Amino acid sequence: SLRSDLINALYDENQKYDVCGIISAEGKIYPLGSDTKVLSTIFELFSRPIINKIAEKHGYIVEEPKQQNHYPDFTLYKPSEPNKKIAIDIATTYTNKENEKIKFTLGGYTSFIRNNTKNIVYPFDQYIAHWIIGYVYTRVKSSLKTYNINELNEIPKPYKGVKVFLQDKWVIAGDLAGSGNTTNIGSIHAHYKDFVEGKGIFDSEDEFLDYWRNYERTSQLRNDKYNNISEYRNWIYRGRK
Amino acid sequence: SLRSDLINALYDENQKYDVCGIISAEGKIYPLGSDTKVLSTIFELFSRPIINKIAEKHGYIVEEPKQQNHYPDFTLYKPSEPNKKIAIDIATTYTNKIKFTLGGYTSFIRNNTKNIVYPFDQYIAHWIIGYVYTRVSLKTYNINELNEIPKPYKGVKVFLQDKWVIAGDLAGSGNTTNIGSIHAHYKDFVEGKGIFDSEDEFLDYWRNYERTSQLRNDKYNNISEYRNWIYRGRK
DNA sequence: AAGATATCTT
DNA sequence: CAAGATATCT
Ligand SMILES: [Mn+2]
Ligand SMILES: [Mn+2]
Ligand SMILES: [Mn+2]
Ligand SMILES: [Mn+2]
Ligand SMILES: [Mn+2]
Ligand SMILES: [Mn+2]
Repeated sequence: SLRSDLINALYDENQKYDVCGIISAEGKIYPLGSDTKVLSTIFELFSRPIINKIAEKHGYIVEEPKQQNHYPDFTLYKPSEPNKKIAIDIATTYTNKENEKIKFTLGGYTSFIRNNTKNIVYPFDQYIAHWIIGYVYTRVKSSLKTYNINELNEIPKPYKGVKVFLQDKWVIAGDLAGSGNTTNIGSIHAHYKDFVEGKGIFDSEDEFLDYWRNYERTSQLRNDKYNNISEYRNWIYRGRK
Repeated sequence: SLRSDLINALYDENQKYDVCGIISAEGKIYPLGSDTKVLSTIFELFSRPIINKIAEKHGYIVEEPKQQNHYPDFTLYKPSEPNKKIAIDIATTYTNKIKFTLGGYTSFIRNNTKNIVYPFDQYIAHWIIGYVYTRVSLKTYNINELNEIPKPYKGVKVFLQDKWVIAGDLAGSGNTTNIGSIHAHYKDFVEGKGIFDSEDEFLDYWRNYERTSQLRNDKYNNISEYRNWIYRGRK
């Protein structure tokens, strides 16, 4: 499938290459900084041609948002089925020590999830799948000078334990918010193999959704409705009260 | 000065070089995506070597934060007087007049040590390196094809200016409460034709700006109403 | 104006 | 954790 091949290929590409800098037309290279955003940006640019290569080997077109603040990074679809779109987002986190537990921010829970068309490239109901390509690395100077193409193997790299997975968003979604004032779904908090294997907390994609479409924006209010999965099934069990 | 040399070095670098992709140690290059999370990341790293070089030429230690949501990008300071620190932040925006976002108005400026590398009272200057550009491929390239790689921008312009001089009176962001710069012409930022009469005024004004339009309306919404408020005894 | 896009600190 | 920081756009 498109899926087994995308992960095999991102997987393979990660094993074979190491981004070490950004380069200019003239050939001068500038090392990578350490802070998180440099790396999310980079893993994302890293994924892009791979995603496109596999997509067209299977015949799907790939459309990135033509506008900012719009989900998802990549919209895949066969013209044959415009209502079977596939959303692919990139999510990244770090580790201070290899193989420790991790969590990601999975996107807003108050735009397209509640409003079919807010901040999303196509209406929400035209997608049948929402995948997350997740990157995990261990955060790790000669990083402040520039280099030339002949010194590529000695440029210091801001990280080292890079791992990559591809999994359905509802599947690794957790029950606590991933951020506050920017209202993001939080993923589970767990080791890398738990993301690869699907050991999430929802029973289904409808439960993930119903949960996030009714979770209050603050602890205040979550006091009265529900604040985690157990309470939320108690509230459902009672009649949504 | 440290200032005029950094300014001249950044103009020069900007002029001579065009960032066009990220490169791997095996020699494979990935082109640049379009959204902004990308350009700000790239200009910031593009700025790194120049800042550490001009700083060293002047006797300053350069320092970045460990914790990632901590201002400023660069803290410059001579070892001998750790108490006169210089803050350098990078801010970017696109052109099709421009406005930038300039950082929070509720963290360190109101409470001396929040989200900041060194207590706010230890910095005696806050500079903004501003990058503006005009907003214009899914395969990979090799070192020989550098000039074939599409660039998501055209015509970058860089300026260096004190954060207070270019600060405006309208929030530059809502839920992330950012100070907004003036909304003007690039020349204006270079020439420093701001609206505050002093940095004392810019800081008192953002230290006391309210979060929502509602509350702001009972206090002030712009520099005019703020100068009225001062006249009423801050009430 | 307010709240989206990503993820980290406290 | 929950809340609010990092940048900057609609
Ligand atoms: Mn994207
Ligand atoms: Mn994304
Ligand atoms: Mn829209
Ligand atoms: Mn930085
Ligand atoms: Mn900054
Ligand atoms: Mn701190």
